[PDB]
Amino acid sequence: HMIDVIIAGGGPTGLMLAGELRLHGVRTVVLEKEPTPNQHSRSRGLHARSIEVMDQRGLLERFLAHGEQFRVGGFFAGLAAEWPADLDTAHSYVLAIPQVVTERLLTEHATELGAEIRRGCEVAGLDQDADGVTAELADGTRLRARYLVGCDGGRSTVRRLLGVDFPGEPTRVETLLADVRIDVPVETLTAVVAEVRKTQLRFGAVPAGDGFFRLIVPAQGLSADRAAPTLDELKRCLHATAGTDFGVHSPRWLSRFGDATRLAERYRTGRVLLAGDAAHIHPPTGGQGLNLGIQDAFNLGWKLAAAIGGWAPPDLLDSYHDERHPVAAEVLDNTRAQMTLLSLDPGPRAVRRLMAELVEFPDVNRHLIEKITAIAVRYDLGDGHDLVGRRLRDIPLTEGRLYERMRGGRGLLLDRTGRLSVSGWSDRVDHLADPGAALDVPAALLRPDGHVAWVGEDQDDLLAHLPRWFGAAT
Amino acid sequence: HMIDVIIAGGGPTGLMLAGELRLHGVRTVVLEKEPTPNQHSRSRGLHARSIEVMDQRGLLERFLAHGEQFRVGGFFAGLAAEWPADLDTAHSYVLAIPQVVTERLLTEHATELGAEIRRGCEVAGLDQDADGVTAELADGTRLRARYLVGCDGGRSTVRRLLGVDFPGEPTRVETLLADVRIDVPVETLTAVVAEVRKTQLRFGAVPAGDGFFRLIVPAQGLSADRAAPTLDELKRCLHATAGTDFGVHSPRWLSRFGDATRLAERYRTGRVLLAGDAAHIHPPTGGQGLNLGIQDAFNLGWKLAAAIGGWAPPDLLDSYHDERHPVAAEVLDNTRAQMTLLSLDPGPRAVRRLMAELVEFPDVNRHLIEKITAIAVRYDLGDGHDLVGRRLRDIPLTEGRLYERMRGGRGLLLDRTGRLSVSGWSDRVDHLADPGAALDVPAALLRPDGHVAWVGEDQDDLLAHLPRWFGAAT
Ligand SMILES: Cc1cc2nc3c(=O)[nH]c(=O)nc-3n(C[C@H](O)[C@H](O)[C@H](O)COP(=O)(O)OP(=O)(O)OC[C@H]3O[C@@H](n4cnc5c(N)ncnc54)[C@H](O)[C@@H]3O)c2cc1C
Ligand SMILES: Cc1cc2nc3c(=O)[nH]c(=O)nc-3n(C[C@H](O)[C@H](O)[C@H](O)COP(=O)(O)OP(=O)(O)OC[C@H]3O[C@@H](n4cnc5c(N)ncnc54)[C@H](O)[C@@H]3O)c2cc1C
Repeated sequence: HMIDVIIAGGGPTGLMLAGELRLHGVRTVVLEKEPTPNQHSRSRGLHARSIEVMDQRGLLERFLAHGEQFRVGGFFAGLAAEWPADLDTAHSYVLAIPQVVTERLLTEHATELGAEIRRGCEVAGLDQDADGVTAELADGTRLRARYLVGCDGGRSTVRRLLGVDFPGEPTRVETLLADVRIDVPVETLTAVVAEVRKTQLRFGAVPAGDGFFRLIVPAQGLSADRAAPTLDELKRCLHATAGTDFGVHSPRWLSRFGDATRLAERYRTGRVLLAGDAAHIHPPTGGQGLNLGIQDAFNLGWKLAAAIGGWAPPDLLDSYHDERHPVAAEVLDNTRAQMTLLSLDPGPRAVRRLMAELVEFPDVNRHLIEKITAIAVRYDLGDGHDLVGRRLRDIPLTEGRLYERMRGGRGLLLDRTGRLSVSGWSDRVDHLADPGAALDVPAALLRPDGHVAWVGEDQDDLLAHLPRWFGAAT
Repeated sequence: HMIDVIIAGGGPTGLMLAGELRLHGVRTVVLEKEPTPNQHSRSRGLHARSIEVMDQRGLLERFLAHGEQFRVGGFFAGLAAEWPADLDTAHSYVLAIPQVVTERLLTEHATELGAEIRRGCEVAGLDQDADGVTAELADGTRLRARYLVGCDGGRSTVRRLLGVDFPGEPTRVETLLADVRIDVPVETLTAVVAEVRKTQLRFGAVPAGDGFFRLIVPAQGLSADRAAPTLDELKRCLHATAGTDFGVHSPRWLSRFGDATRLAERYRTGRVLLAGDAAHIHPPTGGQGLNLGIQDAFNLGWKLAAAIGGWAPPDLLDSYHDERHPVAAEVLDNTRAQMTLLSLDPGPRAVRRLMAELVEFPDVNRHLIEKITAIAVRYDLGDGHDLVGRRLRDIPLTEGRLYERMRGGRGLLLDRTGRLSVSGWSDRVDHLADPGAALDVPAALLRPDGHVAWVGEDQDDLLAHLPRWFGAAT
């Protein structure tokens, strides 16, 4: 019938959201401005919680088929350190996979599930009322739906049109990124990079396989125009930072970015929501935007589908803002911390030497990696038990593993007591009755995003907790 | 006969040095510029390694009689945190004692041991040759000795006259200190301080008992003259930082200081040495200068006495620079780290929030406190064994404790094997033959400063190690 949800923007956030909505029959149209997929790959991989999320939906096998697992140092502000031996996840690794391939994989999955991706379609305006949202496209055509989600990136058109304030710290430091060929061998390049880095940690060089290299080099001041830089400006900035320009020539990508950290004041404005870079910006350098955007979509999907299905309780959609807005605030702040630790100044450099001492302690190294990989996220769901609000890691069952049972994106009561029941909610919550499950609690109610809503062994207590995330008994 | 050592400056460094030299019969003259002891107290106490040092020389009882032990939070960059439960010392506390009382106690001890303190005597010039040093005093009188130690503070006359370069980071931030009366009650003062501190961590207020308060408040810019500030400038800086000047009036101390960190390039220039603030400056805010200066004197004393006694091996005096110059470098750097963690800027403030998370880990809290209390100092004495180069904490003996045997300031072989011997060195090294001593090594050779020179059980190995710190067998 009518479109249920329109998603502005077909990046990883919107695509992951499209997939989550299609698990529940939601008619979903992604409006993506560009007529062909973008080929400039941003992130080089995925962290554990994103890896876990893919596995909960059955996508990890294809992700591992298109990537390489590794466990090396340096993921927090570039501080080299052994991989934490006791990270609290069954997916304790980093998945090296270009974001272009991540976007392809999410596009194929969204399409195979029946999301309608429309390329060449730019949202230019919106008009919402009590029953839905009309998106106005740049060619004058109009689309109606029940909800509209702005997943349209850091310069979100939806955010601007809503007037949602974007407070934070403005850009004070700019950085250039170029994918260019060089007139010197690779060995010369990497030797100079290793040397410059001892002074200037913001400089970096990563080969792509085809003789192109990705160069990251500080800009000279801020720019008046905030536009893309020219090859000559790249040479100016390379000369100042490294002494040589390595004969950079024939760019295939020239870009600029700032260290601004901004956070949308409201993730929800009536029937219109924001997710991903549309809801928060922060530097690509030490940022986590790809993971953060995917996990915004993972938080919002089942809740918005519940709204469409008619069973969402009255505060459910608002729990999206209430849970994900604090998470982004902490990512933004921790990324500011990391940028400082990369600074040239003698003060920050002294702090960096201290941090290097501290990361030799396993519980520091574990603390920093669990933070940035997002496995440590805890929503405040108002209970004392430590598990409540955290995502439950994958655990062995009698046969199989917990994440194998989550592919429908529904709720899950993991019950070892042999006694509890979610009858009245079975259409929304499965009953995983397995006393051999390797979890040292009597039972735990898991929301569709894997976050623990409740731990206990009393049926009446279980019943009192169900309506909050799963609505009324039917 | 002739003066053996002249000490320029009668601060805690020079006084502690005077005491260490008098343990060995060294004729010692302290030339102190001021005619009467200074009554402005700087440090408010002593940290564990300084406490340990006093106990090794039998002074702890009088220090504890004039001070209060406490174990609270906040000693590293003001980060509140429980006292580390497993600090690796028998003296695991902080000793609150005004530095004026510390200076009195060290003066009485130096005098009771026969050091000659001469007040009103300002070193103005020096002339050294192959056999000694002549100090020229500001009134034209001249004094000859074998060695001269500049313990004359951060603007050392001896350092300047030697031409020893003082490299480091210059002052970029100034701070005011005032001991003043206020026109508001104490409760009003502390409430405003608690509030301002949430923004500006460099602000502080500490009562003295007599209705005077010590105020620490950022200066406005740098000063052209670098002189003492006026009451009006204090009001200007208080108004800018806290909104009110609390009716400050009738100062009894007005002062300014900068955050410069400088380190003398050579602790020794022929027969002239530097110790304490004469060899290194760094901010009083997060600094450790009182402890650091006392422990410089503790390193130099027995070595300089060995030179006077005629048995010092050829490199012994140079080991003073080689051991204490790296220690000061790390104190200076760690103090820069702490100053950054107190900064107003959003970057440093983000790093501070991270550090607050990390200090909740016991091994972080222990690491930071053991660093600043100096118990973690390890000289590179070229051995693999972890104890070698570290000071040995106080340990129970069969009866009594190790530090009770160190009051002569001589070497000590702690021997549990029942077999070793320092015969040939007995005048310089005592033999503590106690198999019940609570140390899980066969034996350890301790230098007169308590630092472990050697761990083993083989007599021939013990013999090969003695000459390095104790000279030739007699
Ligand atoms: C150089 C670089 C390196 C990075 N490295 C990492 C990393 O290592 N780890 C990490 O976690 N993150 C990293 N990131 C961040 C990550 O790339 C972004 O956070 C991620 O792309 C966010 O996805 P998104 O779907 O929210 O938004 P985007 O990918 O920006 O996509 C939004 C989509 O909206 C479309 N669009 C825009 N306006 C409209 C409109 N009006 N109508 C319709 N469609 C519209 C755009 O065409 C685009 O396809 C990096 C980013 C960069 C630039
Ligand atoms: C406000 C403040 C707070 C501090 N708080 C702490 C703290 O909490 N913890 C800590 O560890 N440290 C602290 N310190 C640092 C500590 O006070 C100094 O490091 C300590 O005084 C160093 O002692 P010193 O003997 O080397 O030098 P100084 O105490 O400076 O003494 C040198 C002496 O030389 C004399 N003199 C100078 N020139 C001559 C000359 N030409 N001839 C003869 N005599 C001369 C001076 O009169 C003086 O008595 C603080 C310092 C200040 C100012």
